[PDB]
Amino acid sequence: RTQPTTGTSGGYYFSFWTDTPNSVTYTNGNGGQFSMQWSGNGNHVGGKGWMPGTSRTIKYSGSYNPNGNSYLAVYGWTRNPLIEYYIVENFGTYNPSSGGQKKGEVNVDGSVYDIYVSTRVNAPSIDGNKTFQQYWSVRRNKRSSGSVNTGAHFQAWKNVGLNLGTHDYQILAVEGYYSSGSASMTVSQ
Ligand SMILES: CO[C@@H]1OC[C@@H](O)[C@H](O)[C@H]1O
Repeated sequence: RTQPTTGTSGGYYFSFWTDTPNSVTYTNGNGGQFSMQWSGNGNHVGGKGWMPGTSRTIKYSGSYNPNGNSYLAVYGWTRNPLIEYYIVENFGTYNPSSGGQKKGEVNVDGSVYDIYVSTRVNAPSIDGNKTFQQYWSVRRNKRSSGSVNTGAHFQAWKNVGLNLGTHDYQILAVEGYYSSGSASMTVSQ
């Protein structure tokens, strides 16, 4: 019953979703810039990227400041099979991959990522209420700027048996869940 405000801005595809519009302010800037700012109640996920996504190298920079449940990550979806994937570059409080079965590890882009897999039952997705899997690559050394070899993560996932379907959208997402925080992030290739 909540569908995301999608579109184009600065030569990039953008997606911004929230169940509490008054708790969060999402703003598109020139180029690949976007700024999100939130506090209090609500679930907010916003960002800029590509549609569809692929095995590309995603450069990004800017400031990211969390206070509670929040993450800065390369975030996207695939179909057949339906899969939500994360390349968590940064996060606050709470490790978003908590409760995720660890499938392995991978060393890429100046750090080591832990690989997890979890399952969401009867949860909101790009195809509405469905049961789907989530792939996780969590960066041990958090950062707010750098580059992400998504293809490398996809390969490392494919090794441990976490295969993907045909890609939907692929954005640099800032997320906040019943917390406060703010980020000004510019994306690039
Ligand atoms: C948090 O998951 C959200 O759930 C609904 C989908 O429409 C959005 O794309 C996705 O971000």
